[PDB]
Amino acid sequence: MKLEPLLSDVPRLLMEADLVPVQGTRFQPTGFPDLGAAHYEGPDGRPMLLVESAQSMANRLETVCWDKDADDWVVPLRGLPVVKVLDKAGKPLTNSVLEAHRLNSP
RNA sequence: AUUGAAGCAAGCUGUCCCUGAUGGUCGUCAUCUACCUGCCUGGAGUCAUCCGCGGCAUUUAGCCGC
Repeated sequence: MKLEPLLSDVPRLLMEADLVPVQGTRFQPTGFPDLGAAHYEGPDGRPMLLVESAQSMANRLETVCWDKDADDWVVPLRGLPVVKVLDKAGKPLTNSVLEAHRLNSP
């Protein structure tokens, strides 16, 4: 089975997903420290809001693949390279899949 | 302020080349709630013919439809 030939020369991949609140018609947006909800005026005048930052989206999208109790990848992803920290007593302190800076941490 | 030029400190030296961007989770709990009279008395009234004088007439030279 193959799919990469269709993307072997394309310059970029773009994907869009449309959501709805499951019940009711409200949601809680990100509470950024300096201003709370990040509202701004759109190019076409209309009010706009940023739900969350792409850095937080990345912190989530990396986490969905790590099984924190086992300290291992999900079964389909098991065996891929990862570096893991242990404390002086050998307990699993942290791993770079969950670290902030990804190989540049204290 | 003027006939015979203040209309007069007038000619006086500052140019083109440079990439400031890689990555940071602002997130969890909170009961706003209970009692109360709006209402009340007050005159808007009164008389004034839709007919058509249009059209024909530049018209008082003279009449005629719906």
